[PDB]
Amino acid sequence: SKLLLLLIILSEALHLAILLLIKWG
Amino acid sequence: SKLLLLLIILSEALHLAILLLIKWG
Amino acid sequence: SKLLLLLIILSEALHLAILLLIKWG
Amino acid sequence: SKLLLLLIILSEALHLAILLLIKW
Amino acid sequence: SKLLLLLIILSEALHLAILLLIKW
Amino acid sequence: SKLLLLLIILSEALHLAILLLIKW
Amino acid sequence: SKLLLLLIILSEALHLAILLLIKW
Amino acid sequence: SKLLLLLIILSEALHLAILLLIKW
Ligand SMILES: [Zn+2]
Repeated sequence: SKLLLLLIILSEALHLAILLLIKWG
Repeated sequence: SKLLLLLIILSEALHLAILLLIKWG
Repeated sequence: SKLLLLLIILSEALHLAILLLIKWG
Repeated sequence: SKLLLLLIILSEALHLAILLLIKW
Repeated sequence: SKLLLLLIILSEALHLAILLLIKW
Repeated sequence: SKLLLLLIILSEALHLAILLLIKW
Repeated sequence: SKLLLLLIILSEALHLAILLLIKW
Repeated sequence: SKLLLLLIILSEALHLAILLLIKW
């Protein structure tokens, strides 16, 4: 119920960790 | 100012990581 | 066991993604 | 159970520290 | 005013450091 | 290259934090 | 054991964040 | 500026404080 807010934040981060990684790669 | 946006997430993540670490256990 | 098993997976993904983002970025 | 109150404070201070570090 | 907020939090840590250091 | 010393430490912070979320 | 590791990890994060904030 | 001036102290203070807590 609240934990998924942790995973949302990790997903949302991984997406943009990679999204950046296309501007580099 | 790209990965600052990325970093902020990691902070916000760690915020909940710890906040959930004090309540549960 | 539900989102907990999903959380470990997610996190490890992110560790790799960051470790990568170090190497290339 | 008291240490964590330190740690959570540091994290809280870390995001504020970068939240305005972006601005520059 | 956005900065002030940082120091205040930053201070709260110190006390929790020393108050934890004095205790044990 | 300056702001990459955060991410390493932040990535290592979070990982441990989450690793320890498991342990508890 | 690890609850120390974070603090150490987390200090040298906040340290650098703040250091960089001052320098820039 | 002076708030900035002040800020340098606190943080580095906190670093040493922590450094101690780590130490002992
Ligand atoms: Zn997305």
